[PDB]
Amino acid sequence: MINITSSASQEGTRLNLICTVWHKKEEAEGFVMFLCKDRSGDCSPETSLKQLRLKRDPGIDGVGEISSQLMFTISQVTPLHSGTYQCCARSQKSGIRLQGHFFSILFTGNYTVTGL
Repeated sequence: MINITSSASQEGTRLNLICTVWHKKEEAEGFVMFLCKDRSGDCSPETSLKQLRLKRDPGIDGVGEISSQLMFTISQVTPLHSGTYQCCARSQKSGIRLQGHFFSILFTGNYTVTGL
């Protein structure tokens, strides 16, 4: 794990929040990715909106040669989704964390995404 990048895509009423861990090709294993909303210092898999440990066989979505992806999908954005989000990842064995930058969704009955 070197670093985590954050992105977003949308179509119709649906918004996808995307976290991407970049890593060496031989260091694809042994970390969990997760996305947290409005935590103050306790972002973990247990406090996350979504977590994922990816198995690296062919035919599985999110599996890259030097990257791994987590996608959290909001089918319809409501006021519940307004707030500040962060992508994180954690390796079990070595203890290391990586954090992404903070970004925000603001419900306005439309929405803006900022900080990406």
